[PDB]
Amino acid sequence: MKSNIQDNCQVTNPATGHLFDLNSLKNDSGYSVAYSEKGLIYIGICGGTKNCPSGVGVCFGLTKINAGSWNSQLMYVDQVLQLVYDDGAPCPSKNALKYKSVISFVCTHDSGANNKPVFVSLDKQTCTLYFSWHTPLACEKEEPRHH
Repeated sequence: MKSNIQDNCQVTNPATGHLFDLNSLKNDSGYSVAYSEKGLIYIGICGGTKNCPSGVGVCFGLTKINAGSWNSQLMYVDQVLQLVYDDGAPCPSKNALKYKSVISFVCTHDSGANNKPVFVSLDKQTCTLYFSWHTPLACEKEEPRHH
């Protein structure tokens, strides 16, 4: 029961047993997420990118702020795959936590894509970069218990 937070960038759905994988989104090409103010935030998914440092999962482009350090901690929570890139750079903005990125992987009916990581919200309470990621892999073609 409950999400399988494994460090191999995968999560097995406790409802179906369908293992989820974001390793397919691992490219050094890197990702970007236009930030609301005047920059974007680069993303790497459980792997190294050239657009963000290896060891850095998510990093702002503006002033190069690691918004969440490298993690492969994948979960399946609220029908959404979620990576919590925590313990990033120090956040002196509002609260004194560190930057953390929560990329919420939202099912998209596409075929094995990432589409685009979208910046949905920022949390100034726990300096948490909320990302909306529409990925087909977060979608289950696998039928659940009550289908």
